[PDB]
Amino acid sequence: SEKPQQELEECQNVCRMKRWSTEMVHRCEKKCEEKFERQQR
Repeated sequence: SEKPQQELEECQNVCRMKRWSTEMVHRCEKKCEEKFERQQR
């Protein structure tokens, strides 16, 4: 890749470290993935 995906790995790793149900962990990850892509607003 070209973008600083190094930060994404952190956001994801954190979501998986959450004490919530798989559903909460799933959304979190998918969120950090979409929130990473530019022009998201």
